[PDB]
Amino acid sequence: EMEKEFEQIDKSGSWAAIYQDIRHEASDFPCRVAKLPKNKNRNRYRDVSPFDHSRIKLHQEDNDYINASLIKMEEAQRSYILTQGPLPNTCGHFWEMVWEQKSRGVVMLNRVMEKGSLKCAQYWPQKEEKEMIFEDTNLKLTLISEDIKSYYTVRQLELENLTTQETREILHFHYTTWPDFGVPESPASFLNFLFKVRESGSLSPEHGPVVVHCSAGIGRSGTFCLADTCLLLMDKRKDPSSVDIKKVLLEMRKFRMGLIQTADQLRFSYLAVIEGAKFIMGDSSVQDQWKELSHEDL
Ligand SMILES: O=C(O)C(=O)Nc1ccc(C[C@@H](c2nc3ccccc3o2)S(=O)(=O)Nc2ccc(F)cc2)cc1
Repeated sequence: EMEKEFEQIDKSGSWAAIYQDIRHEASDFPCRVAKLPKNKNRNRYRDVSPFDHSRIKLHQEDNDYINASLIKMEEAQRSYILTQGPLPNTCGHFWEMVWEQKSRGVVMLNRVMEKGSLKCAQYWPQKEEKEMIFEDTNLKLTLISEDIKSYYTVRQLELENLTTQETREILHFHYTTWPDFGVPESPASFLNFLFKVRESGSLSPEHGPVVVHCSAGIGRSGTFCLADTCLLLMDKRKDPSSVDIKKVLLEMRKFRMGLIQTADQLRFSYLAVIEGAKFIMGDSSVQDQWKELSHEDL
């Protein structure tokens, strides 16, 4: 039990310090490409960059940069692409990357407007009849349906490569109630949503890595990937005792900087893992209780 560890860290009020040690221990690799001057206007934040070694390269000879990273969790045998919320000029790049990388699911953890600021471009069509064409990457996107729920929406989209005319279905999971630099309202609303993503098949190895983003692709994206991988590792071994959360977070930060932005987000990660563990160890009925506690209807 990371449970014991959780009570001791709480009991002695020391998340700030435990989170600070992750920060000082975390990895540091270069981001030369992200920092090229031709890429300035492809980055949302000056100080949030993909390492060169783990960046996703677009397949066009023009300029292959995008602010995204392949988090390849070897032992857990899942991968995720974490990326900033796209920008008015980089939405073509975004869906280029989804196409080239054979992603089936995009997980969006932020709202387009937060705290009065435009934190993400409006990169998917809000109405079936108003589809989008990205001239630059020669792709078309169209909203097929949506299922709107109290704190999250699930869209089904169709992505077409206009060159070849092949079409794919992309599922879009939008958590709408998670403040920037914040935590979800409970472990339950969080897990209910993670489980809906899992249940979609989007995270299968038959598919490319799921794309996860928030505004910068590190705080909230961090939090969600970390819990998913920890659950998964615990699931693989059917052994809570042997998942070390901080060390998994450190493994993740080898592929992208800054994953998990606050001590509270770290603490929440733990709660979410501890809570999810129940389902993974065979109490199936905990899933239904999360649907209830989360209040996904009205
Ligand atoms: O959508 C999200 O959930 C999200 O993750 N958002 C988000 C993340 C990071 C930042 C920027 C900050 C930052 N950028 C870093 C890059 C790597 C790791 C952490 C980072 O935090 S900062 O650099 O501007 N602040 C700072 C830098 C240095 C200091 F000494 C104090 C303070 C802004 C929004």
